[PDB]
Amino acid sequence: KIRLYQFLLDLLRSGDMKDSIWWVDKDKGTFQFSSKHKEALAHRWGIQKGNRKKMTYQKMARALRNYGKTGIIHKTAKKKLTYQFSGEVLGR
DNA sequence: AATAAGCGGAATGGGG
DNA sequence: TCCCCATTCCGCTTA
Repeated sequence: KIRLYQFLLDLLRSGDMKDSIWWVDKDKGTFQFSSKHKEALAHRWGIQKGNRKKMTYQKMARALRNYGKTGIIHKTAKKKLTYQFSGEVLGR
C-alpha cells in the first residue's frame, strides 16, 4: 500500500488537489495544506487506504508527526500546516 | 467563550 | 514474535 509521504508527494507532482496542498519552496521541499480545504484531502487519503473510519486532517497530521523522528517529513516551526520532505524522499 | 491548531502518549489495527 | 506503518482515541496546551 502507498505510504502517506508518497501520497502527498504524488499529489504535489500531479497538481490534482491544488486548492488543498501546494509547494511553498519546492527546491527545499516545503509544502503547506489549506486551512479551509485540507479535510477533502484527508478524506481522499483514508479512502485510498480503505480505512475503517473517515480520515480527518487531525489523524493524518498525527501520522505526519511520526515522520518527524525519522526525518522523512519535518514540520516547520513557527508556521501552520507547513511541512518539509527530506532530500532523500525528493530524490525519488 | 468559540474556533483552530499544536502536541503527543497510548491503545489498537496492517501486513509481513 | 515482534517490527512496519499507520489509525484511532483521548485530552491537555497554545493561539
